Amino acid sequence: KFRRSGRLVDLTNYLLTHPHELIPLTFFSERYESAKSSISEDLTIIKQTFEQQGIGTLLTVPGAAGGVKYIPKMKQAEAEEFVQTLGQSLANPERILPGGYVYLTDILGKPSVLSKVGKLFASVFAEREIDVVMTVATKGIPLAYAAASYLNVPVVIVRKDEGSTVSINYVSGSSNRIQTMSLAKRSMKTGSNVLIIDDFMKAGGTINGMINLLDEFNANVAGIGVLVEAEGVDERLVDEYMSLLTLSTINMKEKSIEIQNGNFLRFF
Amino acid sequence: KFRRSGRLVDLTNYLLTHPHELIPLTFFSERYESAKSSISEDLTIIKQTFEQQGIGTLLTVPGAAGGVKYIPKMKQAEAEEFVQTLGQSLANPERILPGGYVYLTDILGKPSVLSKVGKLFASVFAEREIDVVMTVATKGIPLAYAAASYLNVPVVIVRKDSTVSINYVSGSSNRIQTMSLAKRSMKTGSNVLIIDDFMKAGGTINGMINLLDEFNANVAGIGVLVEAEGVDERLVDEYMSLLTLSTINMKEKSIEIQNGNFLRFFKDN
Ligand SMILES: O=P(O)(O)OC[C@H]1C[C@H](OP(=O)(O)OP(=O)(O)O)[C@@H](O)[C@H]1O
Ligand SMILES: O=P(O)(O)OC[C@H]1C[C@H](OP(=O)(O)OP(=O)(O)O)[C@@H](O)[C@H]1O
Repeated sequence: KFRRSGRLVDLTNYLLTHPHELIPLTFFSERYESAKSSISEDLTIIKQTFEQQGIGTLLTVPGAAGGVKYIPKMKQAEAEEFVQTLGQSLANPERILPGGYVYLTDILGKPSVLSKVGKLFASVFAEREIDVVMTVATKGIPLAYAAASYLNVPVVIVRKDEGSTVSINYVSGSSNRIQTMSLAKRSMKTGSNVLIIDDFMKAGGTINGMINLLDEFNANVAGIGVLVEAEGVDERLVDEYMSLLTLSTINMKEKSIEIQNGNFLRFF
Repeated sequence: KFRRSGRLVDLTNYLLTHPHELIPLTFFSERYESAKSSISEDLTIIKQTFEQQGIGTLLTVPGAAGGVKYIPKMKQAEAEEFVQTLGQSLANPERILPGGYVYLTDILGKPSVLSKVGKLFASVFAEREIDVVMTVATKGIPLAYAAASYLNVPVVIVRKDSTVSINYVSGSSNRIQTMSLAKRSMKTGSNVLIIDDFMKAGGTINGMINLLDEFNANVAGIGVLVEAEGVDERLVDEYMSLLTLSTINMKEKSIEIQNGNFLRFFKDN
C-alpha cells in the first residue's frame, strides 16, 4: 500500500531517475494505490524541497491529462561557486600545454565534477527544445553524456574517421591540417534540435564543423555549451554559445596562466 | 529549517547522488539541525523503501564515527527482464548493415539504456575494490561513465591516437593498432574495472589488460554489453557479458541474439 513516508522516498527516487519526462499522475496513483490528490500533495512537498535545496523544480499539468515533470536546475549562487572553484584549479601552471592548450583530462574523468557541469548545462538549456546532445570524440564525450543524462536525450558522437555517412572538413587549433568529421545518416533525424557540447573551444573550427555537419542533416542548433573558451573566437565561426570559463591568457615560456568566468551569467 | 517531510526528500536526494560514500551520521545531524536518533529513524524508512523498490542497499556502519553508505543494487529479476528487452531491441532486422553488420549506436547513446546497464555493472561489481573505470574510445565511453557514476570512481580513457603504449589487434580491423595512456592519467597500483561495449575477438580487452600491467594495475573486473560468439580460449581474465551476438543474417533479414553470462554474477558459488 505504501505509507506516506515510503511514498515520498519512492517518488523522490522515481522523479530523480526520470528527469524531463512528463509522468501521468495516474501512474503514481496506481503505483501507490492512493488518490491522485494525495500524490499531488506529496509532489508539493518535493517541489518545495527541490527548490529550497537547489535540486530543481517540479512542473505540473493539472486536470484530465494531469502529470508532473522534474526539471534539474542549478541556482546562480551554486553555479558561480562551482565555476569559481573549477577555474581556480584550472589556474595552475602545471596544466599548461603547448599551443595554448590546457590539461583537462583529470577533471573530465571525475564523476562529481562531470555531474555538476552536466547539470549546469542542462539547467541553462532546460527550456530549449532539445532532441539530442552532440559532441565530437574524444574529450567532449563525458560532458555531452553528463548533460544528456540530465536532459534525458540521446548523446550523438561525431567521429574523426555505420552505413551511409555525412562528412565535413574542418580545422582545429591543434594543427593547421585539415581534418574530417563524420556521422552516420541514421544517427540523426532531419530537423532534430541539437545541443552541441564541447570541452574546449580554442579557435572555433571544431564547433563550426559540427554546425556545418548539422546543416547537411538539415538539423537545428538549439544551443552550444563549452567548458572553456579561449579569448577571441571568431564570431562568424560560432553563433550564440555559453562558456563556463575563459582561458584569458596563456604563455608556455612564462609558464603563466589566467582564467576567468566564462559568459554563463548571461544565461541566468 | 526542515520539516521532517522535506528532510526525507532531501536525504533521499543526497544518498542517491552520493553512492558508495560513507556519510557520517554527524554530517546529517548538523545539516538538518536534528538529533542523530531522529535521523536514524528516517534512514530506516529509506533503507526499507530502497530495498523493497529495488533501488539499492543502505548500509549502516555502527560506531561513534559511523554513518551510512548507499549502495546501488539491481535485483536479479529486473536484470533478467532488462537484458531480455534489450536483447529484443538488438534483434530488430533494421539494424543489419552491409559490412560491419549490426547498428548499435543509438543504444550506446540512450540515457535510459545507459543508466540501466551502468547500474547493472555497478551492482555486480559493487563489492569489489575499484579505484577506476577504464575503457577505450569511442562508442562505449558513455557506458563507462554511467557505471563509474554509480560506483563513484573516475574514468580513465585509453587512447587509440611520458606515455605508456602497447600494441594489439582489433576484432573490427585487420592491422596492429596501438593503445596508450599518459602516466599522469592513471595511478600505479590501481584496481580497475574495464568496461567495453562490444567484444569481438578479445584483442582490445587483452590490450587493455596488457596496458594495466605496465602500471602494475589489477583487473578488478570486466563488463561488456555485447559479446560475439566464439571466444574459444577467450582471454586470460573472466568477464561479464549481458548479451551474445551471432549469425548476423540467416534465412534472410534476421539476427541471432542470446543472453550473455551475466547470471553467473548474480548467484553464489
Ligand atoms: O580550435 P578548435 O576547433 O576550438 O579546437 C579545439 C579542440 C579541443 C577539443 O578536444 P577534443 O577533440 O574534445 O579531444 P581529442 O582531440 O583529444 O579527441 C576538440 O573538441 C576541439 O574543439
Ligand atoms: O574485442 P576485439 O577483438 O578487440 O574487437 C572488438 C573491438 C571493437 C570495439 O571498438 P569500439 O571502440 O567500440 O569502436 P569505436 O572506436 O567505433 O567506438 C571495441 O569494443 C573492441 O572490443
